[PDB]
Amino acid sequence: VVPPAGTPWGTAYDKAKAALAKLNLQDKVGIVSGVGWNGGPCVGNTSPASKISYPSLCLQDGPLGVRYSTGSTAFTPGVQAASTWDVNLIRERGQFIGEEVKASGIHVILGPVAGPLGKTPQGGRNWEGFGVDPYLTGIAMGQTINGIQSVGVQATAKHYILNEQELNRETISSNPDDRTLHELYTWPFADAVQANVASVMCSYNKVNTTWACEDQYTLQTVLKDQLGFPGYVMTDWNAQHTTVQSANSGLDMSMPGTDFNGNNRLWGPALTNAVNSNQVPTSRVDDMVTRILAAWYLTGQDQAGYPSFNISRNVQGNHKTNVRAIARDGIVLLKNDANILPLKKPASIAVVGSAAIIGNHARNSPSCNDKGCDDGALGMGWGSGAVNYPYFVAPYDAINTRASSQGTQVTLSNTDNTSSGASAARGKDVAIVFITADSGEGYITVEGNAGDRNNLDPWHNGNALVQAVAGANSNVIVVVHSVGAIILEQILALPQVKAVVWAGLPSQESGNALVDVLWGDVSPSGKLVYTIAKSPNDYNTRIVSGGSDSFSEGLFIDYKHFDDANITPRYEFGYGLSYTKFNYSRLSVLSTAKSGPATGAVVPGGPSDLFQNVATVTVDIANSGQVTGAEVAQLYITYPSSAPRTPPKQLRGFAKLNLTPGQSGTATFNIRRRDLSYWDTASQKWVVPSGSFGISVGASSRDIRLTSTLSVA
Ligand SMILES: *[C@@H]1O[C@H](CO)[C@@H](O)[C@H](O)[C@H]1NC(C)=O
Ligand SMILES: *[C@@H]1O[C@H](CO)[C@@H](O)[C@H](O)[C@H]1NC(C)=O
Ligand SMILES: OC[C@H]1O[C@@H](O)[C@H](O)[C@@H](O)[C@@H]1O
Repeated sequence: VVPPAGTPWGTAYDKAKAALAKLNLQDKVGIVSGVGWNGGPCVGNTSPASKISYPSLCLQDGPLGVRYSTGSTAFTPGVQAASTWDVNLIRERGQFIGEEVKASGIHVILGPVAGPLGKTPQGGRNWEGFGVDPYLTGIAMGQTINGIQSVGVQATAKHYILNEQELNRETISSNPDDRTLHELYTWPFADAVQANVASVMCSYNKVNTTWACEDQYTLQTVLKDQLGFPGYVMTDWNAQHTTVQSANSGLDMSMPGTDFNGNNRLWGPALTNAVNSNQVPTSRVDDMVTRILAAWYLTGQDQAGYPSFNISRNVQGNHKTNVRAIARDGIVLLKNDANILPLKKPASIAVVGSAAIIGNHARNSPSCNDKGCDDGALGMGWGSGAVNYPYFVAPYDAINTRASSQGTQVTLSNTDNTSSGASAARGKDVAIVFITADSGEGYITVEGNAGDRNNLDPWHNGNALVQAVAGANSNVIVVVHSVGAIILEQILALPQVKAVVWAGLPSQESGNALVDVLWGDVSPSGKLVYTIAKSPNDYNTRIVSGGSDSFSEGLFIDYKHFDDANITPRYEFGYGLSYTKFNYSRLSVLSTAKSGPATGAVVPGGPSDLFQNVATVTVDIANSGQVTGAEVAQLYITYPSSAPRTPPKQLRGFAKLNLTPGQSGTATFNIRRRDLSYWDTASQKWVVPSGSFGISVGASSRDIRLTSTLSVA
C-alpha cells in the first residue's frame, strides 16, 4: 500500500503529501490530465501548479533517446544493449540517455520497454525491448532505469501489459492464465518497480476483454498492491476509454489528453465533472496526484535549476562511446567457417547490397518519418521509438576507409540487384553482402509490412542477392542488420557462405562497430536474445488476426518452447561465436534458500524478500584459444520436477568477462529468492518449491559446460 519510511520513495511521499495539501481540485485535475494531442511542446504535457512550483510536466519519447531533437544521440535500440549481455553498458546507456533528456529539459522519458516482451519473432516492436527472456529483460530494465533516474529524470516502464503484437493492438484482447500473466510477462515490470521506476505506461490492448488502461486487476491489484508500485500510471497515447472506470481502476494520468483529432477528452473538465458528480471519489484523484508528485520529488525535479525545454540543444557530448560500444559488443557472430573472420590484408573486397550505403533511413529523409523506411543502411525499427540520427556511419564508408588504409581494393555494388552484385563479387578475395529486415509500430505500413513483419525472410530480395553473390564468389561474408530473427537456411545452404554476422541494430555507429569486429580489433562477444529457428513453423506463436489471443502457449515462449518440444533451432537463445575459445571449470553453489511463499512485507517489487539474495553460483572461465575475447557465461535453472509445470530451463544469471589468451576470471551469479520461485495463482504469491534444482552453466541455452544442483529442504 505505502512505501516504507527512510527509503527514497518514502521521503518522496512525505514531500508529495505536503504539496497535495496546498492544492485544490483544479490544480489536481491539471496535474493528471494531458493538455491534448500536440497541445504542448512535448510529446506529453500537463498543466502547471504554481502553488507548489510544479511545472507543466514535459513527457518525451523514447526508449533509445530524445525524439524530435536535432542535437541528440541516437542510442542503439534496447535489443542491441541486451545482446551485449553487459550490465555496465546497459546501465551506461540509461545514464547517457538520462543526461540527454535532462539537458533537453524533458522531465519524463517514455521508456524503457518490457512489453512487448517479444513472444513472436514477427512482432513489430520487439526490437525496442530487451529480448524474449523475462530474467534478462528484467535485469536490463532495472539497470536502464537505475541509469536514467540517477540523472534525475523520470523513466516510464512500458507497455503494461501483453501488447505482444502490433496488428489490432487497440482492440485485441490478450487472455493468458494467471500464472502466465504474472510469471512471464509481469516479471520484468517487477524489476522496473524494484528499480524505483517513476512511471508505468498502460497499453492499447485488452487483457481478458478489459482495456489495459481500465483494468482494476492489473493496475490496482497487481501493479500497485502486489508489486508495491508507488509511482503513477499513464495511458499509452489515447489508450483511455472511459472517464470514470479508468480513474477508479487506478489510472493516474491521461495522455496526451485527446485523440489525434482533438476528440475523446475523458479527463480535464470531464474528470472535474465526474468528481463533482460523485462518480470518482476525491481520494482517488488525491492518490493520482500523490503518485505523480512523489515521482517528481523522487527524481529531485523540484529543486531549482532544471533545464528549460529545448530540443535544438546539442546534448550529445561524447555519448557516442556507448553507441559505438553496444553496436560493437552486440554483434553476434553466427558462422565463421575456415576462420575467414577476422579479415587480414585481402587484396580485394566486394561490398554488395543497398544496406551498405547511406540511404533515406540514415538521412532522416522526409520519405522516412518516424524511421518508416528500410532504405540504405539500417539502424533501428520504425514508430514512436525511433529518433533522428545526428550522423550515421555506413558500413561501406567505414569498410572502404579501413581497407584502403592497407592497400585493399574495394568494389561496391550499392543496390540489391543480383546481377550487379555477382559482377562486383567476381574475382575478389572476399565478398561482404548486406541484408536487412525491418519492422515497427503499427501505424506505418512499410513495403507492405503493417508493423509486425509479414514473414521471416530478408527484405529487398535478400536471399537472392546472397545466392547470386555465392554464384560468383567462393568466400562470402553475410552481414545482417535486423529487427529480429530471420530464417537463414537458404543462405546457409550455400557452401560459399563462410561467415554470417548478425550485426543487429547499431544506430549511428553501424560502420565503425562492424569494422571493429570484421578486422578483429575486438573479438565479437554478443550472443542472441531470441531463437533463430530452422523453420518459421518451429515457432509456437503467430501474429493473431482475430479479436483474441488466448496465449495458450503459456510459459513456453521462444527457447522454452524449443526445449520443451525438443526442436533443434539453427541458432539457440544465448548463442554467439568468438574469435577465441573459453574453458569452464570449478562450479560451486552456495545457498541458504528456504522453501515456501515469500514472507516479506510488500515493498516496491513485491514482498521485500523476493529481490534479496538467497544463493550464489560461481564458475571459473579461462581463455584457452589464441586471441583476447569476452565470454558471456549463462546460468540456467531447472526447477524441481515436483513443482508446477515449468519450462525445462530458465535463464537465472549471466556474467561477461574479457579474457586475454591464458587469462582466467570468475563468473558470479547471485540468486534472488524470486529466481527460485514460481507464481502460485490460488494464493497470489511467489513460492519457492522444495527439492533439488538443476544448475546449468554454459556458453548458451544449449551449450551447457557444467552442471550442479541447488537443494531446498
Ligand atoms: C482470464 O484471466 C485469468 C486470471 O489471469 C485466467 O486464469 C483465465 O484463464 C483468463 N480467462 C480467459 C477466458 O481467458
Ligand atoms: C534552444 O537551443 C538552441 C541551441 O542551443 C539555442 O540556439 C536557442 O537559443 C534555444 N532556444 C530557446 C527558445 O531558448
Ligand atoms: O509517442 C507517445 C506514445 O505513442 C504510442 O503510440 C506508443 O505506443 C508509445 O510507445 C509512445 O510512447
